[PDB]
Amino acid sequence: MQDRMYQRFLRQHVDPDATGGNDAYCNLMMQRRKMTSHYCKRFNTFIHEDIWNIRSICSTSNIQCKNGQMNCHEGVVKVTACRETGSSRAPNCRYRAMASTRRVVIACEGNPEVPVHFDK
Repeated sequence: MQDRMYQRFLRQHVDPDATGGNDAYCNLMMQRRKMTSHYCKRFNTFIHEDIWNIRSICSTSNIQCKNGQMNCHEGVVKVTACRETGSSRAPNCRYRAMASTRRVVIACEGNPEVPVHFDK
């Protein structure tokens, strides 16, 4: 289940291919990665880095998670932040994109340590 969570993370948060994001990117991606299937997910972040580029953050120095756990790691990546427009209803969900290179923090579990949870 360490792994199955890792898969869930990849699905929900990783698109290496996409460069940056516009509004139509989100609309498409949120639907494709199965986050509008029933209800529109308020807010989601997509990381635009290669999968291995990311897993490498699990080998940067540890820091303390929001929840007090010590398995969090920080790094600087390109992302698209998808936030729900409000003028969206379900399941015809609609989003406003926000591209930026920014700091992120991810929990890493398992052996080897793989990313399983987005903290910030």
